[PDB]
Amino acid sequence: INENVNASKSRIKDTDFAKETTALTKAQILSQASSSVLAQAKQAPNSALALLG
Amino acid sequence: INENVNASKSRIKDTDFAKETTALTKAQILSQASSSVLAQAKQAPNSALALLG
Repeated sequence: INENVNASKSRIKDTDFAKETTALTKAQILSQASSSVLAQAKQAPNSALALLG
Repeated sequence: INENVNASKSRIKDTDFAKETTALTKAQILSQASSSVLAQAKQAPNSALALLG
């Protein structure tokens, strides 16, 4: 019973490194990508002023 | 009667060394097999960590 309890006390509490790491990598790429979009968004006001000296 | 009751007081109490030895041997391979499986199941967590840097 105790062994099956320990098996039961996993995938409910104990994480799996397979899907956890991939979700982490997707999250890291998401943060890196979105932060790069910030850089391309800072220049929009610059063009919004360049037309008038 | 004493000779006969001594025969009756054997295979009731006295063990035959033939089948007892084989049962002892079978247990020895059983323990050795499980201990080797122990060392083999030790790295099951290790493989999970191997997929992350």
